[PDB]
Amino acid sequence: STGSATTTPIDSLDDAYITPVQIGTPAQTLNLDFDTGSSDLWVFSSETTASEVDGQTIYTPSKSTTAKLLSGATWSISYGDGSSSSGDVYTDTVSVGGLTVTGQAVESAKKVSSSFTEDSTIDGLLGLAFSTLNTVSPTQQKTFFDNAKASLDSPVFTADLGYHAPGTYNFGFIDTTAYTGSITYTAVSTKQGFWEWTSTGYAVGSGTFKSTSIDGIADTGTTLLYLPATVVSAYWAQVSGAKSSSSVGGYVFPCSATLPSFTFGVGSARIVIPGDYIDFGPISTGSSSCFGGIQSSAGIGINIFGDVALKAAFVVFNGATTPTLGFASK
Repeated sequence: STGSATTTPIDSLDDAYITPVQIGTPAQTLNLDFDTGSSDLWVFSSETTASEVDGQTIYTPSKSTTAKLLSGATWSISYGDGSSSSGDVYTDTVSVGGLTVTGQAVESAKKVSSSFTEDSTIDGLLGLAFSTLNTVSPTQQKTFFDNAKASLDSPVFTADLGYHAPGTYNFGFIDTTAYTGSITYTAVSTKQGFWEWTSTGYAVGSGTFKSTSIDGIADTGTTLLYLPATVVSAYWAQVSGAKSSSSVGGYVFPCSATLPSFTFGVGSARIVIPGDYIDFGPISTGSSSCFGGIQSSAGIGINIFGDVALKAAFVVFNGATTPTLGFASK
């Protein structure tokens, strides 16, 4: 089997991407944030504290003839950005782009933190990291990909995120028309539960490539590119007037600037992030100070190849017995 679904930016900055997911019988379609940095499929629901729902579409398990309470199971998750959610668990039928999993754990939120409430466009998350990170207790549950894998034509999924435009998540096949050149594959460590890999270096604009190992994670659920302070300083030094602002919480730059590109290495291959991908717009409405899309990972504890990086590539998440990651230009 295979599946193919369009993923759409939630706003004009590409702050996140939503993908429609069918849950239950009859189908209830929710727009979920596909997150290769976590491993829970959770949704706003009829069980969510009413004051914490503000415009989201909810899953109502009582209206699904295939929903079953997973007795005794609870979940609770906290994300890198400080947000969180928790609740109980159903199993139900879940379909993405024509690919169906029966008996998928659907984690129903009883509580969500303010940032989730405040974002009316995201109805929940669909985790695509390794199932070892799944938070369901006392019996850990599998991700949608893990459940689908054996049925897929090939045990892979691909992320093709757009810049200021829709893109695609495919399951079970590689669309050879969706990228240019070849796909370069690189080793993955699953020891921390992430799609963790090592970039071979970077360049800023038309500058020379610096060969240096940068361990980090491929994370579709993180907006920005978080890299070591040395790398980030070298980038922003090429932008007149750019500075790190403790009050804003990262590097800012004059909105009048033209930003240089940023290149990262995948083996001997190179992925180029155009400068415009690095512009996240005014820090507050009407400001002429703009927020940068490349930020320091210092104090995160890990480098993160988030959407800013991934959207410059066609990315293969290869879930073979020994997982690997592939990157192509597009």
